[PDB]
Amino acid sequence: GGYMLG
Repeated sequence: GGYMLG
């Protein structure tokens, strides 16, 4: 899986 920082 993964993730994003904005």
